[PDB]
This record gives sequence, structure tokens and C-alpha cells, in this order.
Amino acid sequence: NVAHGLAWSYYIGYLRLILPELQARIRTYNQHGAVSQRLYILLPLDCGVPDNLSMADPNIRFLDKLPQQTGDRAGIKDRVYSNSIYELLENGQRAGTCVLEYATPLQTLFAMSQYSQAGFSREDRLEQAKLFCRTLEDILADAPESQNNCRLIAYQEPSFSLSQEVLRHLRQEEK
Amino acid sequence: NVAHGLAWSYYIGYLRLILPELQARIRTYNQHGAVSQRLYILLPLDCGVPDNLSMADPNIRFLDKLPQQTGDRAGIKDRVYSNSIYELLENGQRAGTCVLEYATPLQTLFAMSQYSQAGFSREDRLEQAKLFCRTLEDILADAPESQNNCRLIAYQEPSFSLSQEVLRHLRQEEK
Ligand SMILES: Nc1ncnc2c1ncn2[C@@H]1C[C@@H]2CO[P@@](=O)(S)O[C@H]3[C@@H](F)[C@H](n4cnc5c(N)ncnc54)O[C@@H]3CO[P@@](=O)(S)O[C@H]2[C@H]1F
Repeated sequence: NVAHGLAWSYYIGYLRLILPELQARIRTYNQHGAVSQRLYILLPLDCGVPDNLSMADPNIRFLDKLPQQTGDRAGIKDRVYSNSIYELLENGQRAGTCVLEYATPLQTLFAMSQYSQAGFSREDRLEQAKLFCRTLEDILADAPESQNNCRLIAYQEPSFSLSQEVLRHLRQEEK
Repeated sequence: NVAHGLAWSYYIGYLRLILPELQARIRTYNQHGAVSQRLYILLPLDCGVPDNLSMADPNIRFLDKLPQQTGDRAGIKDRVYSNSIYELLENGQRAGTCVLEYATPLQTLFAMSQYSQAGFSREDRLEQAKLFCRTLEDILADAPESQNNCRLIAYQEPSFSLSQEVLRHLRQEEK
């Protein structure tokens, strides 16, 4: 169960740090369209994570970054936590604006399957992704750092539109 | 074996990326004392990782940062990889200059032991650290990205001087 340790590292190293500061960082960008106050984490179950999000879906477009976050982590002075704001389109229209990013450890799982001494078979990527998502979902439930600031988007492709999948979660929070 | 997955994530997510660019980034700082061309990663086996390195040892002092590194990681535009340069002192003298940082996943292991649903007992921190160091050492041996650009410093405290432990590795590379 590699995913278990990566899920915790994902919370302890990243979400536990950025989420409490997240809501303050978003409304700082607005004052300086409208951006949603939740962090949207894409969780593809096939464990493939493009680097450029715009090449995952043409309807997902990059707009601008957030004001960064600084902190001293394990001796590194002012380690930089940055996030990107993406606009999702429908039929050439702007259907919403939010901070959107993949879950990096999914990409790392994909990499581990290729390396020989990782001892991780490529057939287990799908099951480890399911464990990663389920484990993380258990974290954010009891996570004091996370209260209505985060939504995990998990999907398994069978042609697929990722923009519509995100917009679905987006329009449900509008209710 | 949580450490196994974290060791691979440490290589795939961080060292595999920064090491090939590392030697070029150091000699760029010099042209712009002298800094060593190796990245020094502290690996305390008790899994305790201070955030401010200067409070680990008074003889370890912060000097300046390196020119940063940019890349698009899992949808985040220009994710920032930064590093800090530290000066190590002996009897009020500057005994060397190099980039020095703890291994972050050691800090995460320490955190996981505290959380209830992590299923990770605090008695296993020492054994998981040993696994993390040994696993990582196996990675960097066959790692094409790492050739004489990195040295792992592992130590187990019994009063302890961390500066002397680092300087030992530093003076051996001078040979
Ligand atoms: N700024 C950021 N932006 C976006 N996501 C982020 C994020 N910081 C964390 N996360 C997420 C949490 C997870 C574990 O974070 P953690 O700090 S406990 O363990 C890291 C660390 F030891 C080392 N490392 C990597 N980059 C860096 C770096 N710039 N400076 C220092 N050390 C680094 O490599 C390990 C694995 O990295 P990953 O990216 S594969 O997984 C990360 C990623 F999914």
C-alpha cells in the first residue's frame, strides 16, 4: 500500500499547510470575474497526470496565479507554495473560474510502476489510486484544516470531457 | 513500509528533477566565497527535523538562496523549487559553504506517528528512518540524474555537534 503513505504525505506536507491560508489568499486576489473559494484537486483513477493542464482539455484555460505562500520547511528558507487559476469553458463561454490542480502523488505512482527496483507492478496502479482517493477522503473529513475549502474530484474514463466533470462539482457548490 | 514509498517519492518528485539542473544553478550563483557543487541532505535517524536550521546548530548560519527553478507540475504553472545556502562555522571561523537542507519526508514520518488513523506507531519511527535512508541510497547509486552532485548525511545522536558531522563529509570531498 504505497498510496496510503503518499496520501498522508499529501495532507501533512501540502493540504494541512495551504488550506488554512487558502481562503485568505483567494479573496486577496479578488480585491487586487470571481474565483471560487474551494481548491479543486483532480484525481484520475488511471494515474495519468498531464503536466500542462491546457493539453488535458482544450476547454480548461490558464488565467493567472495566486499570491504565493511562504514558510520555512526542513531548513529551506521561504519555500514557495504556488497555485494556478484556471477558467473552464463551454461552447466558447466562461462557465466558471477556480484554482485547479492535479494531485501530484498520482503522477509519482505512475512513475514508480516503470522503475525496476520500485517493486510496484503497473497492474496495481488502478487499485492504488482508489486507495489514495479513499484514504485522502478519510483525512479531509476529520481534518480541522479543511472545512468547505476543498473538493476532491475523482473520475475514471471509459471520448471524455474533463471540463464538464469539474463544472459538475462547481455547479453543485453554487447550491 | 511507509518509508519505501516516501523514498521513491523523494527521488521522483524532487531529486530526479533538481539534480540535473543543480550544478548549473550553483555556478550561476558564484559568477553572479565559494559554494560546493554537491547537495547535502541531512538524515537524522530520530526523525526530528527542525524548521529553522539555524536553531538546530548555532554554527549553521543562513547566507542566501540559489536562483530558483521553474517547471509545470501536475497543472501548477511554474512550480517553484528553491534551495538555501548555509555557512558552517568552527570556533567563529567560516569552515565552508554549501547548500544544506533536511529531508522533508523524515519530518512527515514524525507527523504520521502522532495521527490516530495513520496506523503508524511512534516506536517504528527509528526503523522507518533506517529504511528511508537505505532505500534512498539504493536509488542514487543507479540514478543517472545523480553523479557526484549529492551526498546523503545520516546520523544518530547518542551533546551533539551537527556542524562537525557535515564538515566531515565536506572535507572528504576536498580529497
Ligand atoms: N509546493 C507544492 N506544490 C504542489 N504540491 C506540493 C507542494 N509541496 C508539497 N506538495 C504535495 C505534497 C506531497 C508531499 O510533500 P512533502 O513535502 S511531505 O514531500 C516532498 C518533499 F520531501 C520533496 N520535494 C518536492 N518538491 C520540493 C520542493 N519544491 N522543495 C523541497 N522539497 C520538495 O519531495 C517530496 C515528494 O514531492 P511530490 O511533489 S512527488 O509530493 C508532494 C506533492 F504532492
